[PDB]
Amino acid sequence: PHLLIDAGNSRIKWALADARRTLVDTGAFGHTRDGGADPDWSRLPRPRGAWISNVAGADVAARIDALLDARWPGLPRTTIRSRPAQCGVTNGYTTPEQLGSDRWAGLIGAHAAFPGEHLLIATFGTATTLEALRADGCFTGGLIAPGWALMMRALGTHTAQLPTLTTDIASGLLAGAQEPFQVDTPRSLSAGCLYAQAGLIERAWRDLVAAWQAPVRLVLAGGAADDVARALTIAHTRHDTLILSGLALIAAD
Amino acid sequence: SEPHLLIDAGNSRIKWALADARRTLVDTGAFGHTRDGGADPDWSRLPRPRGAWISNVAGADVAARIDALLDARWPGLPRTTIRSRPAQCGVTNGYTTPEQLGSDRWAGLIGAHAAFPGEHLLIATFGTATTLEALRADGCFTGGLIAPGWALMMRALGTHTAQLPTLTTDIASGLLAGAQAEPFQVDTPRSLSAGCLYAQAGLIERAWRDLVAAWQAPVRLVLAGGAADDVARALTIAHTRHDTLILSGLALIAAD
Ligand SMILES: Nc1ncnc2c1ncn2[C@@H]1O[C@H](COP(=O)(O)O)[C@@H](O)[C@H]1O
Ligand SMILES: CC(C)(CO)[C@@H](O)C(=O)NCCC(=O)O
Ligand SMILES: CC(C)(CO)[C@@H](O)C(=O)NCCC(=O)O
Repeated sequence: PHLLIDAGNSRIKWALADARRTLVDTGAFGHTRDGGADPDWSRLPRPRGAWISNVAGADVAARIDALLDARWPGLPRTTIRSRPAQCGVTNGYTTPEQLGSDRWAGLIGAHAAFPGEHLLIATFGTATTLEALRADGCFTGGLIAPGWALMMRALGTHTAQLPTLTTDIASGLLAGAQEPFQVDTPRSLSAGCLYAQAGLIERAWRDLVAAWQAPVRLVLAGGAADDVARALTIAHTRHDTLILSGLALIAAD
Repeated sequence: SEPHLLIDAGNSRIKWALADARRTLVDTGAFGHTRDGGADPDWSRLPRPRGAWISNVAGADVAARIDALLDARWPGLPRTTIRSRPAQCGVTNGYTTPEQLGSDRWAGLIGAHAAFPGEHLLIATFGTATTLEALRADGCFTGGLIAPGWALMMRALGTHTAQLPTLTTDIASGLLAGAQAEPFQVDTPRSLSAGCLYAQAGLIERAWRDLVAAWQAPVRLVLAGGAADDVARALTIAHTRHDTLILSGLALIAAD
């Protein structure tokens, strides 16, 4: 009975896993700066403890603590950090702790979910992160880029004439369009940023395949994966619980 | 005998050129915005132009600053601010609403049409944003796309994440120089630098291959802007470097 928390820069994801690490309850809530509400932990049993992954800063760390203290007073909690090696995975970062804890947990989750496979993990959040993971557990390196939403948001705030589009709006725009090349501003913007994601991933995957001279499964995770997958001309696999599954394994050990 | 002053004002820098004949760029330069502590252009050695032709995508404040700079240096100088048209100088605007196309992209399209006669083009321009335009040999601008630039991508990561710092292109380029650059990185600043850069290159390569496959004909990739050098290294496909596209377009407009 462990509570797991995946705090990112855009929102805070949580889950409750039993003895068999089955995520019996899941949920998500936004940050206070974005008018985010609190999580509904009313119909939730008292966990033995809480395991936290937080890359969203000290204020979020404090808020999470307050939430736990309000619901379950004095609940045991642990904030995880990236380790040189853990749960079958080795950290290839020159300075292992520098790696985002969410990326670390996701690696641990992916290692278990796809045993005996080389992987390219594409996670779509505030940032788009890529990780190369060998079957033997070796995390050999990665890439970091802004996510689809962030790219368009950046265009809207740092130019005078470009509109600020949400992924909801952007996704609908591309649905009615017929290809990277568009004949209007919001579609050019939406397609330009989307194919920056697809182009990044596709180039990385072919680079990884050519480097390891072996099959590599491309794993996609995150809400934006839906829209990015539709532009991909290479095979891909969806798996949206890698981070929370990893936290379960970390909590279990 | 009368020279033309050409202004290309973007969201990051304001580029200018003094032009002779049809499109001969005699003097050139650039300067930053007031909000960035940018200085004023050195026009102290320039003769009085016949007029100024301006492309501005950076708003009314910048437009007012440019007018003020011109009024101070050359009082009474005629000025023209350009807007994207349905068709001009051999180029046909494929935009649903032609006027919505960035005037800098329009001028650049006009310059590319003249600079590469008889060729199908993919134009990659690197500024605050990275913009692509597909241009037919006959002059048909059939479509394009807009993505954030290399610097903007990293700035966005720096401001909207708690644990990532902001890297400049100078810092990123220095960290990725030589054997430092890899398909994947093992530290945060290089992973950040490479990820955004490979997003640039990846975007261009994807759009280029799709265009060639679509038109089923040769397509010349043309690069313009400051970040082009770094992006070029990341490219595995061939490319042509041609930075004066926009200023040449303005010159051709001013000559006509
Ligand atoms: N792309 C262009 N090329 C040449 N002249 C232009 C262009 N855009 C605008 N102008 C001129 O600028 C003035 C004002 O333009 P507008 O505000 O669009 O009516 C008019 O004299 C137009 O003919
Ligand atoms: C890159 C993000 C913001 C993506 O969530 C996060 O994983 C993070 O803060 N990482 C720290 C820097 C690094 O992973 O190299
Ligand atoms: C895309 C930028 C910002 C590049 O300078 C500029 O060309 C612009 O403001 N364009 C307006 C929208 C469009 O060109 O479709």
